[PDB]
Amino acid sequence: TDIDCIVIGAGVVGLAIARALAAGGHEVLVAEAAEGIGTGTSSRNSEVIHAGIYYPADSLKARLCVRGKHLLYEYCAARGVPHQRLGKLIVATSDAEASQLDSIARRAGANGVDDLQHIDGAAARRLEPALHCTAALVSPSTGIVDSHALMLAYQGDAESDGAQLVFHTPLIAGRVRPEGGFELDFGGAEPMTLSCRVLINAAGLHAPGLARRIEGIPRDSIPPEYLCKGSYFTLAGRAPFSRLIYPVPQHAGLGVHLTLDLGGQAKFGPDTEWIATEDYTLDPRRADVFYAAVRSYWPALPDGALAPGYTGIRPKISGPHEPAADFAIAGPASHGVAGLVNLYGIESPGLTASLAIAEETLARLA
Amino acid sequence: TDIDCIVIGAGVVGLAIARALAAGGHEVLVAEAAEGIGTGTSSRNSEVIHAGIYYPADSLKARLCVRGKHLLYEYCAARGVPHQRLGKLIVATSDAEASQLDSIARRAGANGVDDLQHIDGAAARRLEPALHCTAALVSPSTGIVDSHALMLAYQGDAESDGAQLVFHTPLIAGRVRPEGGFELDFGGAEPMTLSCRVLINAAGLHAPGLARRIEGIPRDSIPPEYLCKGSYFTLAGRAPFSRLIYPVPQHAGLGVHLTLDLGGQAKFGPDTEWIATEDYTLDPRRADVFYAAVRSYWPALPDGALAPGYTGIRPKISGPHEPAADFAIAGPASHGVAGLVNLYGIESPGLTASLAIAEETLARLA
Ligand SMILES: Cc1cc2nc3c(=O)[nH]c(=O)nc-3n(C[C@H](O)[C@H](O)[C@H](O)COP(=O)(O)OP(=O)(O)OC[C@H]3O[C@@H](n4cnc5c(N)ncnc54)[C@H](O)[C@@H]3O)c2cc1C
Ligand SMILES: Cc1cc2nc3c(=O)[nH]c(=O)nc-3n(C[C@H](O)[C@H](O)[C@H](O)COP(=O)(O)OP(=O)(O)OC[C@H]3O[C@@H](n4cnc5c(N)ncnc54)[C@H](O)[C@@H]3O)c2cc1C
Repeated sequence: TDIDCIVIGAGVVGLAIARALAAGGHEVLVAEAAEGIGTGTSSRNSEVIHAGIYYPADSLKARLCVRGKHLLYEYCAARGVPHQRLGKLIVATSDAEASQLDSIARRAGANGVDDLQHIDGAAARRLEPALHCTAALVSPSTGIVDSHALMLAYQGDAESDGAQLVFHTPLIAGRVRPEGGFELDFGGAEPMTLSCRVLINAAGLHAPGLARRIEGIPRDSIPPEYLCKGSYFTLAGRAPFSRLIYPVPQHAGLGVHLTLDLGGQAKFGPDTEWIATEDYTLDPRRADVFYAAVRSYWPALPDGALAPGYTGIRPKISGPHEPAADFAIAGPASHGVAGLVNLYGIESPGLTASLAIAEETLARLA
Repeated sequence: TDIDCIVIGAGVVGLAIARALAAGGHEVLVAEAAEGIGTGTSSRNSEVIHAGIYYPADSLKARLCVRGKHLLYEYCAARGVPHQRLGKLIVATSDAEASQLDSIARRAGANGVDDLQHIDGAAARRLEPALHCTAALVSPSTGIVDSHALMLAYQGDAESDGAQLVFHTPLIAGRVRPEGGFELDFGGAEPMTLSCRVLINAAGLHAPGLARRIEGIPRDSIPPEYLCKGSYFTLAGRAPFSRLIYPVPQHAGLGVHLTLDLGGQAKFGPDTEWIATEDYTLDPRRADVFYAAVRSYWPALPDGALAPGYTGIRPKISGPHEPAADFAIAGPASHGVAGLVNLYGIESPGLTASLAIAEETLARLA
């Protein structure tokens, strides 16, 4: 018999969607190619709860980041998911950069982020004794979250509403059925075929390629699949700052974020590296260029202190010389396929936006 | 513009093409994402020089395997590339399988493979004392090759004719210029954009995805990109057979090949496992089902003797329930794009066919 809804991918976004579908009374099967939940791009990010500052007005990134932030802070408090509203400084390290702050704060305001504080460098140093900057914007609503815990929590909720998750179960090929619904061929060690009424393609890095593997999805609707890797490095011995530090959006060349984990340890990154294949191997040498970038706002960074961290890969749907694409949530109104939502290019701030992306997917599926 | 011919991929097929274009007088640049040559599917295969036996009549696999074999044996002998014409038995392990051998031999003959010997089980045992079968076909032209040495030889040839190879240089995005030629965005330590007159996409597992990242290549022309992994297990010590041993194609369930390397060690596999992502991790549990399959023809396979080997992934352009697609060699006559050849689905016997694939690529380019 048909399963009602199949969600492909058990990342944070796939799980938020499964959770929403199951809460709506639908039978849900989540198929994940990996051996567990949240091993993918949901385990290789900064884990920052973003405020919604610099996304373009009315973009999905802007709307879903701000809505998602509110839903997520409430969810974390309600469910006891570890998180901290520790705040962030966007720091200007030259007079030219300091001049950029006013417009950045106005963009945030227009997105519904109305708590930014514009302060001078001396004020910023009062807040953060180790910090060297010309001026800053304080973003008090920016936080951090344990994304693994968040994933498990979404999973728990969905299961409580009858969802079933099946691991090491890769979707290989599918077809839109003439009569409606989908027929799906799964691979791995135990290949099998299942059919369903609703299909959610939340496959992340692989969503566009996977859509191309489903007969009946228009090929002109599917974006190209690019990969933009990011590497993080860690700092042993407890952090020099109590808030996240971000250079200005338009900072020239490499902008190194200083972020914090829940245990209080600082990490640096991610950088940007366009690559041809899905390769998570950490190149420790990529830290070399971090030093001068970080020392612009934290000159006390010691030599050799940037220890190997980890990598992630962003799902890109536009190329290295194009302006960044918005999130793509493609439902029947754009591709013409009843019962299908493809999600493409859910890079940052996808974790922050996750519960809002779930809302929007259901809205579009309708 | 910058560059006459650019070849994407330094696997055995990309190198054969680069060698042919350079020999034809073209300035050639080969761009490879990895650090050296042949680190892709060209490093994870059986290394068998196939005879041309079972491929569909008039297919590219049939024609290029047979032509390729003759060119390859000549090349190896002329240049000193290590190889062995060891021969192969196709073995029937039941009365029903034995009844299939005549039609297999007829197919081979139609493909231009005229040297198969149809013999009984006793005769087969005289050749291979450890074999248990009802009947067999001997394929004396089947062999094995040192594929790394082969690729180094191809590279040397191309370089002798002016070719340049650049590594850690992934092609990220590109576009077809309306006036002809291509503009290509490369990553790596120093990202750069280059233009060229001729573009050969020999990107293997990623060829279809890469084609989709080149604006101007008709999207309907580009097949889906599937991945079909295969696992191998090795046998420590003395090999039981002096020829390769293949069960008949229509063998029920898993057919396990027994092949030999140039050092005389036996290995078993590969199996078939359709997967979602490029993961080469060997799962030792996959050997469990090999035992019964191998024992159909080598019942003396000892308990526990299947040691972890390695895996490879086949580039597929048709799905698990479709007939195996032919090699894809997609020039201007098919997609309309001047100076472009895309190679897709170059799985086995692509190593054997490599020099013939290069011939066909140049023919189709022109
Ligand atoms: C370096 C980096 C830093 C980031 N930092 C932040 C941040 O600080 N704050 C923030 O809000 N966001 C951040 N993000 C974004 C956030 O990490 C992602 O938006 C989020 O994890 C995406 O989750 P997802 O479910 O869409 O994708 P994924 O976690 O990638 O899940 C997709 C799943 O699909 C599975 N899959 C793929 N193909 C198949 C198939 N054929 N069959 C079955 N399963 C399949 C995969 O195994 C995977 O588990 C960052 C992203 C990156 C890359
Ligand atoms: C398990 C297995 C066993 C096999 N056994 C046999 C056999 O016994 N006999 C036989 O004849 N054939 C066999 N084959 C087939 C043979 O291995 C292949 O046909 C051959 O290796 C393919 O070579 P290639 O150059 O097309 O691909 P590859 O070797 O995969 O080369 C593609 C190259 O492109 C590069 N690349 C990808 N994307 C980019 C990018 N965007 N930019 C720059 N570079 C990029 C990759 O890094 C890679 O090096 C086997 C195949 C498999 C999977």
